[PDB]
Amino acid sequence: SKFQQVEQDVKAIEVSLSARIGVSVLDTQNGEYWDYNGNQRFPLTSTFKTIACAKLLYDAEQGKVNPNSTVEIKKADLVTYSPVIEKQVGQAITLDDACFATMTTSDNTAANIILSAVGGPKGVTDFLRQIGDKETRLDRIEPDLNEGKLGDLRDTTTPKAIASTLNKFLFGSALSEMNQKKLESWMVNNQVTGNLLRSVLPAGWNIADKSGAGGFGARSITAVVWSEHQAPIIVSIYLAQTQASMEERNDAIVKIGHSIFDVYTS
Repeated sequence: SKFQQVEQDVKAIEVSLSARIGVSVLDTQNGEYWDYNGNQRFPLTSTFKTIACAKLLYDAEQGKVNPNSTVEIKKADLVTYSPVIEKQVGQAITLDDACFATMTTSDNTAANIILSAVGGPKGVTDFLRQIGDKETRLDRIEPDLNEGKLGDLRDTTTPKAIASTLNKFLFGSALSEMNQKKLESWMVNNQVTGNLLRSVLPAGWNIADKSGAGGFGARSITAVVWSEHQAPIIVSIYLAQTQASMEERNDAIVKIGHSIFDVYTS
């Protein structure tokens, strides 16, 4: 009953937005976990970016690639919504800076640059299987991976799978302490999620997050929140196949986030 209010809020949104919605909350401080449709499939959309950049750091540690190596930006590589890369045509960008761009602004060309350096969708999926994520899969690059059609298994995850994977990336030991901090900082420095969980974050708390939006109303956020008195809590919220406006989907995330935070501030 601890998450009773959260469950009620999710059920109300499910009805009002006639949507498929799933949530997973993992509390690393006491091993507690809760979910609603946590095993259901939803489109990753931009939430996959965190995994691709985690792989860049992991591959760098193994010596498979140099994160400081540069990649030439050609006008033909540009895809929809690439604020950082669109200003660097004809120039070279380091893989590390491409990850900074895609993690903090969600720049899509930057994400494709990272994917090309870490083995594409296939390399990313293989990496996920190695860390123990049996569900999440990446199959296409930007912009096609955002299609979000019902029943399509391509580019999907479950709320529980991605929350677990983020827990492992940031707090397990697959990545070095230095790289965990680097990945976490990229998420903390996200500039495009001010209207989601950040807008209801409790005073004194911290947050590292990455959100996404896509076809058929897909909307999501994967976040890690903590404070001086609360160890990391991983929150995964996904909506799919809804006609709801972006404002209504943001409203759903803010209401659910608020209730989740109340579980831990009350």
